[PDB]
Amino acid sequence: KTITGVFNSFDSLTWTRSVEYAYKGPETPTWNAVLGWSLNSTTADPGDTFTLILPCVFKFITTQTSVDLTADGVSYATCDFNAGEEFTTFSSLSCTVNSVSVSYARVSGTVKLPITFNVGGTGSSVDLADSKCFTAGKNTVTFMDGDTKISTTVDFDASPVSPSGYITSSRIIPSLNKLSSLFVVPQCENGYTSGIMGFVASNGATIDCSNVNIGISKGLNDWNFPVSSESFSYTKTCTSTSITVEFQNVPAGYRPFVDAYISAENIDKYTLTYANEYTCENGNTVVDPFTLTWWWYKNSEADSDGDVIVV
Repeated sequence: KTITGVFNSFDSLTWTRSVEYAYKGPETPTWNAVLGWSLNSTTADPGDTFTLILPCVFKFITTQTSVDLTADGVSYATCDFNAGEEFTTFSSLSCTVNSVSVSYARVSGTVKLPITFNVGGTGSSVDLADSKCFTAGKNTVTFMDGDTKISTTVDFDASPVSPSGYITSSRIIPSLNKLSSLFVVPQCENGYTSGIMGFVASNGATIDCSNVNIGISKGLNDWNFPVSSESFSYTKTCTSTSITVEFQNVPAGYRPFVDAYISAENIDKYTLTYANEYTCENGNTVVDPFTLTWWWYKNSEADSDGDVIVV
């Protein structure tokens, strides 16, 4: 049978720092959620299942496929990780009650989940929905088990990057062994006449043309991600090494963006070179190409403004 209301509290949510990541954003590894659970042998039996919903959670920061609900060295349940990624706006746990050697009436305990939140990243339906999940500053993070809501408060730092310039982001999709990479054109307050956006992949990355998004967004959120995506006048070419989008008139208040899945040949680094051309209404063409090297980890030296770490 499927039972509900095993997870009964959200105890704490804290960020853990590492060599690579400095600013404490929702997508920044790693957030650790401590949750309270309780099981009653009269209402739950070995093999019964139960699920925890994690809205606005992109993935689990672990290579383990499961985590156990343990108390005093006894494993009372096993919960499989089900990352939302680009499939669903929420992540989940699919848990199963375990047979134990020590009979209990009621037992309670906690579990730690390593997670990163989703506040955008591409023009996909999932990322656009999740771009409205949180705002900079204080938020309430709510998980659900059946109809039971469990929640705690947290403070998310806004991105330190100015939204008015170009925006780049890359994020690993573990189940796919691909990454998504985004490029947002610099802001022209009153609209655009023309431009060229996109990136050329080199140094151990190819572009997956079957998973791309091209749209214009009505502004960006607190972490510089697109919040909407509408069609507009553009022509594009996508090859295994280059995605290039040439666009024409874009209305005021909109930001053109393009993202694609990337296949990396290793988990060391890949390089993207961005064309970055734009002409604001009434203005002159700006041509400002730049190159970034995206790293999966932190390399010994740190390292130029051109070296950035994926999330």
